[PDB]
This record gives sequence, C-alpha cells and structure tokens, in this order.
Amino acid sequence: GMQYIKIHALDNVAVALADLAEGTEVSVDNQTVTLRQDVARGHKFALTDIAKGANVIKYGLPIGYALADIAAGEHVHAHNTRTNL
Amino acid sequence: GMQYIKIHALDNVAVALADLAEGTEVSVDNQTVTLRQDVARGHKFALTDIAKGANVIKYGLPIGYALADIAAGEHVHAHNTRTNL
Repeated sequence: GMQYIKIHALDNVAVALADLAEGTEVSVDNQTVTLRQDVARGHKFALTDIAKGANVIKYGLPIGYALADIAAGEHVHAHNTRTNL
Repeated sequence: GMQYIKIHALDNVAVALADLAEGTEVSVDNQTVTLRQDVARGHKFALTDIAKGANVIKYGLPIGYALADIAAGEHVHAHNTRTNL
C-alpha cells in the first residue's frame, strides 16, 4: 500500500499510513519529500515549508497554523502546530 | 468540491468540508447517512454505528476508539471518542 495520503490538492501536509523513518523519501504530486524526523502512522508531515503563523491546510481546509517555522518533510503535530477546527 | 470526504474505503467516519446542519442527507462511496447534530467544517461524523470501545477508522487506520455507543450520523469528536495515534 501507499506510504502516505495527500487528502486534497491544496493540502500542505500528508498523513503517514505506516511508521515512516527519518530520511525516507516520498514521491508526492510529481515531487520528492524527504522526512526530517520519524513520522508515526496517522501523523502529519509537511509537504512544503510552513512559516510560523501560516496555515496548515488539510482536507483542503485551513485547520490551524504553525507555532514555529516548519520545514518541508518535518513532523507536524501538537508540538509545532495549533489546530483551530 | 464536495460537502464531505470519506478518505479511505475502510473508514467509519467522514470529514465535513463545510458547516453541515443537523438533518443533512449525505451520500458517499455508495453509502448514505442522515446527520444528527450540526457538524462544523473539518470535523468528523459517523458513517455507521460505532459501538463503545470500537475503533474509529480513518485514513484506513485505527486512530482511536468510541467512549460510548455512537449512532450513524452523529458528530464524532473529543466528547465521544479518544484518539490514540
């Protein structure tokens, strides 16, 4: 099966579908993303840089914002984002 | 776009993509259901009954479990499920 799902075309995060190790390369939307941390199954990782204060877009919706600068390929979770739904 | 997304074929929840009113009839992945509470954009609702203790399945993964019996078309959130990812 797929290692990740990118739920919606506008999303700047994808969800890991397996426990993915730091340094793993993923092919998403005709580009490559390299994980910068371990990302547990079900957790988000960044498809692009998400600057501090910038929206996390998931399901095509702004679901929250970054609490600090997040780099493409980093683990996105409670530590570095706030969810606003 | 749609008013909801069922992300994976195994999921027993869908994600509202707009603020859906109590009463709305939903059709997805050949499945129908009628909403029993308002469901805010970005929030989950049950596609089928989910018994107390039973997994919430989202992204094709077990992401958590029900704290109480959940009826098809109910709002699924912190009040009636726990997330274990």
